[PDB]
Amino acid sequence: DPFAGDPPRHPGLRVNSQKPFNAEPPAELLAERFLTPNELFFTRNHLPVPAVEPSSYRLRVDGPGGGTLSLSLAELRSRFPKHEVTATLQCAGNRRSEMSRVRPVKGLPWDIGAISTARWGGARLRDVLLHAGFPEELQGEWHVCFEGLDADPGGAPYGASIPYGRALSPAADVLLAYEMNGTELPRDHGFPVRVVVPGVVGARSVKWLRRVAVSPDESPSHWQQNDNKGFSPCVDWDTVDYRTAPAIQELPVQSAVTQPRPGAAVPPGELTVKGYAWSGGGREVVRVDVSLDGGRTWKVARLMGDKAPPGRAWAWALWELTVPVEAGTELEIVCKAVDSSYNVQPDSVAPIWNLMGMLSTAWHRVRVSVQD
Amino acid sequence: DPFAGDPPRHPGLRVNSQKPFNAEPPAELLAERFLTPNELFFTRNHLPVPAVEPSSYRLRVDGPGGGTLSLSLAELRSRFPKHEVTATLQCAGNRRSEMSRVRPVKGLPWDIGAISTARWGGARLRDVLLHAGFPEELQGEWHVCFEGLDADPGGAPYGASIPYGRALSPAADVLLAYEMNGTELPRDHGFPVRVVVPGVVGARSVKWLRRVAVSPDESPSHWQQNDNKGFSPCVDWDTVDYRTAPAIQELPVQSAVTQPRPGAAVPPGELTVKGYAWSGGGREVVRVDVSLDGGRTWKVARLMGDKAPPGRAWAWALWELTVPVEAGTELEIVCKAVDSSYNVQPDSVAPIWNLMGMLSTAWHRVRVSVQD
Ligand SMILES: Nc1nc2c(c(=O)[nH]1)N[C@H]1C(S)=C(S)[C@@H](COP(=O)(O)O)O[C@H]1N2
Ligand SMILES: Nc1nc2c(c(=O)[nH]1)N[C@H]1C(S)=C(S)[C@@H](COP(=O)(O)O)O[C@H]1N2
Ligand SMILES: [Mo]
Ligand SMILES: [Mo]
Repeated sequence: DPFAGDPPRHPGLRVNSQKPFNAEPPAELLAERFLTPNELFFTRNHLPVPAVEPSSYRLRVDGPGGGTLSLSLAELRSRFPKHEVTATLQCAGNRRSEMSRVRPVKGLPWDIGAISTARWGGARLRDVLLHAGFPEELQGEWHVCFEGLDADPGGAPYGASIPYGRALSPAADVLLAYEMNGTELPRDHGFPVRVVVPGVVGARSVKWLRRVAVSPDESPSHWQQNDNKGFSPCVDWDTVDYRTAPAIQELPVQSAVTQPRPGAAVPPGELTVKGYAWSGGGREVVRVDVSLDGGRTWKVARLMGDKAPPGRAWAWALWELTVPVEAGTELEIVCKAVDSSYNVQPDSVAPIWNLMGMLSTAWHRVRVSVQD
Repeated sequence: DPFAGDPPRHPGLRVNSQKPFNAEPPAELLAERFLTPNELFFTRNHLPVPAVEPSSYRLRVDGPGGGTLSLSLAELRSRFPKHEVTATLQCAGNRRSEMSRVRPVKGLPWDIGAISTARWGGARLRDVLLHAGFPEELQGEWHVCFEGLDADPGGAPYGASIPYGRALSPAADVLLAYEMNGTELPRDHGFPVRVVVPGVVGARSVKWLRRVAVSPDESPSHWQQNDNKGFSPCVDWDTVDYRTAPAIQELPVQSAVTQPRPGAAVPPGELTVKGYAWSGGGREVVRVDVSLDGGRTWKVARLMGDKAPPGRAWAWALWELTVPVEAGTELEIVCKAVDSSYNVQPDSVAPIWNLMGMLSTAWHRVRVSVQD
């Protein structure tokens, strides 16, 4: 069994796949803390988890001339000033299950918890590349490609890329992270080194990093080429053409209700509605609207968070709103978020439906009853 | 009459205000050309148009130490390398009239044409500020404030600001423009000098520029403070608090149908649907979906445009789709656009309603009949 060496996990996780391991925290714990504890942080693995001996580990970085820089874990820790970045990772397939209700889709059936937040610590990717000898700026459209130590039966490693400009930008905060919430990277989260790409879909934050290569082209890996792309609702498997859509990098504005849960019976008087909101590209959440009547009338929620510099809001906003609720009524609780570019979420999931269940950001709706 | 000196305009414009002058091109000409001719480019004036004598004109630029740099038009032309940028300007109030159909709103009742595109030419704002002596980077959150030569009865000039980082960024393409579509700036469009801020709401592109000042604060002008801000649909004039919402800078993804027009009767056989799509922040339009049945089923439109570098898609995409249409049927033609961060447009206008009629980006719907 290729998975026998996989690490043990917290028992309260909502697992949608055991082998490879894919799981989200319970929604009732998801937004309980601003920083998601390491044991609860959602896990998305395509493959078996690498078993890495710390001392013999080497990160490979190709130089401008095609030579190779080889970095140990100790060197990565000591040569580069540690930078700490609080960033939310959200999977492209977050809230996929909601799309399946329109029409069955391909992919892991995530509920609202394919998203978590951590304080990451590591070397700036910028500094590692400048140390390798690369300039601040390359002419034309270049990419930094990453390969993981995890590989399929045939030997093809997990791979993804980001634009070179994001990799080199001080403000973009791209890390080669060896620390997560103040402790070393857990195995499930990329021990000993992962890329963290703030404001960008989880897919690009390559775990168990073995190689960094600068290329005039995007990662040729099938996960970069044939996955994590958004198509029109008319597109089906007979007509899909991966060349017609860009690889997801930045994600659009997103929010979900974490409290209460669908189908719950709540006591009369007062109810505290809670959830999360986030947007990609370092765009801050500037408002969250909350409705109890299916989106007919709205109230403005209270936002909790780090006030980050403009364009660098990498972490989610947690939100809450206390409302009066009357015994014997039915409520449909809805939330929608607005970001710093005033992007908004769409009303319904059908018009954003797609065959791969990606980019599920229509308003989250939670129907509950108020008991007598 | 304070407006007696205003310039004459093209007679086919859809004027919503004569004094001050505010008008959009007819929708049937709006997307006819990629570059909107100067005579048709939508015009938004708060005040009378300044009469500027070219030779005595001086642009005032405050230095880091509080001194003043004074630049003539000839100096602006000769001292700084001319840069050309093709950029779409869209007013915050574009498509405001559609919001009024939910509930009356305050503001000029724009239809879909408070948007136009031009090739702008001028000095980079970056170069002008570096020449004034400013560094590449100031610590903290700084702003570049602009004042126009147009002033209200009391003497308060039109004013707006942008973040300092955008002003200094080579990639952001902020111009002090003295040329528009290859000719000098028309009076209605800011003669002799306007700011053009690509990817950002029209409000910040200050016309008839008299002063550029670097400040630790946003523009204190009432147009920056008490206007062009997006609020929750629950907010009314008794409860509005301008401190609770950010000044609009980047705009969200937008699209409209320009052909055919609402209420038209079209011949059977084939119909070519056309329109525009655009998104702020240099985010490219990556797809436009078009429906004929009120948004139940969709087809992918053809996109026409400049393929710009990533993050620098300042110009709109024009789009078209040819479909079969059957005699004696009714169609509701709908378009929605998707940008490079996969932001999308929302289904309906009610949930994005606001008291000032801002940020109207719900799907544009055009009902027509197919004749026999
Ligand atoms: N090497 C490697 N890196 C990877 C993956 C993987 O399978 N292998 N999964 C990616 C995807 S699709 C997501 S959503 C995130 C999930 O990160 P987490 O498990 O730390 O939440 O890791 C990304 N990095
Ligand atoms: N000086 C000055 N600049 C200004 C304005 C103004 O009234 N005065 N209007 C602003 C607004 S709200 C918009 S939408 C754009 C419109 O530019 P246009 O008239 O060239 O289309 O100009 C901006 N710049
Ligand atoms: Mo993912
Ligand atoms: Mo405007």
